Amino acid sequence: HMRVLGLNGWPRDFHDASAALLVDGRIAAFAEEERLTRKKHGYNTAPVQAAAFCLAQAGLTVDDLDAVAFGWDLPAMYRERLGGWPHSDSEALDILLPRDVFPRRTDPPLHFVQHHLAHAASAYYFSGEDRGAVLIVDGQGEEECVTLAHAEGGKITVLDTVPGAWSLGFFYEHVSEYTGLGGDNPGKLMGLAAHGTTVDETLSAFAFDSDGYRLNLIDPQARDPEDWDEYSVTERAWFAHLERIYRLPPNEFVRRYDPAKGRVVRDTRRDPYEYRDLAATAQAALERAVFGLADSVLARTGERTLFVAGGVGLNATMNGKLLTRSTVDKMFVPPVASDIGVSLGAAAAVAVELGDRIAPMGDTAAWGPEFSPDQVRAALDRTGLAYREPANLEREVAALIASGKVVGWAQGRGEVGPRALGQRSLLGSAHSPTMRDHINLRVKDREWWRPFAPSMLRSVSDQVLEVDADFPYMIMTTKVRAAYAERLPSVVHEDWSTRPQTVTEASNPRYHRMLTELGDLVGDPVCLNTSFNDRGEPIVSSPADALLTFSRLPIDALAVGPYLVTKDLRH
Ligand SMILES: [Fe+2]
Ligand SMILES: [K+]
Ligand SMILES: [K+]
Repeated sequence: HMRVLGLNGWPRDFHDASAALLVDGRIAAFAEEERLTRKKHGYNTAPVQAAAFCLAQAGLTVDDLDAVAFGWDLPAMYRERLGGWPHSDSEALDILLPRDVFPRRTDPPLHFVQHHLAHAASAYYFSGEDRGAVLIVDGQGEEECVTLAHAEGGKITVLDTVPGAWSLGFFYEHVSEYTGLGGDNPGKLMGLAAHGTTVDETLSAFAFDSDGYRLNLIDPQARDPEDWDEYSVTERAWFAHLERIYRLPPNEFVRRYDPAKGRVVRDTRRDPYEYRDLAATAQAALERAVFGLADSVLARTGERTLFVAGGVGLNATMNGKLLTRSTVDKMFVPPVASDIGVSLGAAAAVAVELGDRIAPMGDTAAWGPEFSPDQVRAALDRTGLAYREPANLEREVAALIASGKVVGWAQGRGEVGPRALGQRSLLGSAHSPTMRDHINLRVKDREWWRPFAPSMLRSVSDQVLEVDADFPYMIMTTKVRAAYAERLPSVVHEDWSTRPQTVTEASNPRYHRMLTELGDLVGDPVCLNTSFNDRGEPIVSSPADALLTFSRLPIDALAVGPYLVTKDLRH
């Protein structure tokens, strides 16, 4: 047995803390720190809770680990940007895996994996493809924002990189911040982009070419001498530039006491929807730049399978377009394309180096904690709420969804990555022309313009989608076929695009069974599946998380383990 615990997250200026445990090339456990701490983005912390979960899940201690792997070359970052790496491996381990939580007789071997290699490994080794072109499009690794590489024979070989100051990831975040959506919410910008019109996709900054892009706006070697990434420098250049060329200045954040909430709340001075043309233009710029990069690495490596990772790899809209490009035959993008994935990627790189073969992710991201009926019942008993244990939970949930009710669904192992995939989901009718507004406005109290996406049986996706492939992660858009382009108004855009999850019976028997039951009711084993949370918290993880969220949102029912809780509608 090779047992490799991969980590991301550090107490200093870090985000997306996570931990992943590989046992014999298989993912035994994987969690994001935020889901456990309830603090979004897992900022400024070693993945203490995630790693503790991984070990508990696998019945291991640190002494059982062959290696600890970290998904950045942190010593290099310290030496380059901070004047030196002051920690011995043991001191680094004490910080990554504090001894009060992680008792140990001795130190496991500690590996620092170069950040983009970790990203790349998170795609390649888990894709189930033996070779392909690697495109890493990121905020920034230690120094580069882009890496082009060749994956083959179990090896990843870098062909080229692009320096941090030219980051497409930072660019997009800066635009997202500029619009008031926030640099921490690039996914919103992508959603907003669909509502805008693109004027000039260069934004008077990019020049596009067949291999990617240039950004003459910024010295490619520019560097923040007072930090260890170029975010601040790129932020300043982009904000100054955008204000010059775009009709609207930055959308400012407003902090005011709201007597209705009894607290100071953060709002935006302007409606971000006003910036929709900026959003559309940014999205078009990003796509175009990335098309060039992808074409380039595919041509250079002579592959037709594309692996994408890095934070920009979460741009599902861009991914769908990459997928239809004449230069691409197959694509794999892991659900953890962002920095949360570099724990797993670092683990894989190390495990591979130690001679293990890495198994394919296989159409599931359900690697987080799960809870037994007794554990769920314990959380239920805390609330004093009445509940039922349906003889056929999946059937009853199907009928609730069919009738236009919104159902919390907390089952099995929590998914990893930012998408709910039927382990921690809010479910609703894909067929309802009012469900979208209901969930945006009534349920999650958020922006009317946010899109929703469908889960569907893999066994019907051939008929529903124009492409007969697995879409296990909702990380890639595609188009529905004519026969379904009007049946599914809550989850299919005007232009027939959608960002689906396909579900196999093996990946998730209960969800699969539920979708099946729903199919007998509404014709199509397809439902709306959105994240189980709202805007203020990470996706719920524990049964207590689910009950808490259930109780503060006008959700109709909660299916948590074998139990069904419905809204206390008695007066
Ligand atoms: Fe990254
Ligand atoms: K294609
Ligand atoms: K009730």
